[PDB]
Amino acid sequence: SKEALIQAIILQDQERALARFREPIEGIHFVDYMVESIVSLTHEAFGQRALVVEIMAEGMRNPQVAAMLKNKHMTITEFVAQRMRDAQQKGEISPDINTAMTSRLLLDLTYGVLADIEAEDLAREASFAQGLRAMIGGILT
Amino acid sequence: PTRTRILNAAREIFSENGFHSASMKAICKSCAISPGTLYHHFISKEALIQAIILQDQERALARFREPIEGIHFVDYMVESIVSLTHEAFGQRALVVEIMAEGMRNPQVAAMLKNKHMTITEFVAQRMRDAQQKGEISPDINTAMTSRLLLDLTYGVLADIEAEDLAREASFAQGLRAMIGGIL
Ligand SMILES: O=C(O)[C@H]1O[C@@H](Oc2ccc([N+](=O)[O-])cc2)[C@H](O)[C@@H](O)[C@@H]1O
Ligand SMILES: O=C(O)[C@H]1O[C@@H](Oc2ccc([N+](=O)[O-])cc2)[C@H](O)[C@@H](O)[C@@H]1O
Repeated sequence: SKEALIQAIILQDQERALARFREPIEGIHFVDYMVESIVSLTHEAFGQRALVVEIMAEGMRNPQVAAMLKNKHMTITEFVAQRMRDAQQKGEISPDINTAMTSRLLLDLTYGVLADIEAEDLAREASFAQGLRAMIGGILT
Repeated sequence: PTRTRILNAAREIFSENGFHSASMKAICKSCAISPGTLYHHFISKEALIQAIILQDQERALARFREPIEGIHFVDYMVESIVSLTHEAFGQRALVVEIMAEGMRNPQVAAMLKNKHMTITEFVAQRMRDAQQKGEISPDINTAMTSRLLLDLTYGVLADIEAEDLAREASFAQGLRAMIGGIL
């Protein structure tokens, strides 16, 4: 079945995301870390990014795939929120933010950048990382 | 009109099955025409996608063609994203399927390049209108800022659970913090 193959690809895509956030972030401001995490998406293999978006499109017309993506996005956002709480205790970001919602909106900005066909060209401009820095630092402070 | 009935049937078949699995044959049966009538209006599946992209582009341009008055520009952008989470879900699914097809089809990638450029040009014009009114910082790169705002919009558009997230007050407040941060 097609759903079984998609589920295996989702776990592999999820694993690349978990590698960014599974460990405590030492010696790096969380705003600087989130900026580099989203900017580095533009340099991953394009066919790998295209496969993520193809599965995202399938999930919007396939309830079984939508359930797999709900689990994938839940898993990623819980780890991002944990690193967010670490930054709050270290005094790096505001202790008043809604970490669950903030992680979800950061993940949506992530997939919006991931799906941009011209993201690699935009990343060559200095205003690309600065604009992301202003968006990311804005919601975290 | 026959061209509209074709597009409506194509939007239904494309959204439910995707670009690859959709057939021109099934589109013909949906609106009760022959393949020759369909070919006369749209010669290929890519020609259909081109017309659908223009329909979606016009919905975006409908939000930014006229000047924004009575509401702050930051809140207008946030309201536009919030309202998008309430649109027909099959319509959102088609936008993402076209974006997915554009990453594997250079014909569609060229169409999306024109659509996204046209949208950011209108958003940037409203950005300059907001700069003259003192609502936005005057020192922003309007071109890059518009594209990043469009990417955040498509990320929310592609979130299957976006309408559930919109039920909470922290959703719009988080968007205001993001959009207010870059502007
Ligand atoms: O989930 C995914 O499919 C993608 O996640 C990416 O890592 C993340 C970066 C930032 C955020 N965020 O700002 O939320 C979440 C995850 C991987 O680099 C990518 O290879 C993978 O395809
Ligand atoms: O482009 C598109 O396909 C979609 O655009 C949406 O309108 C926008 C809203 C906010 C922003 N923004 O904040 O950059 C840009 C455009 C339409 O409601 C939607 O029907 C259409 O499918």
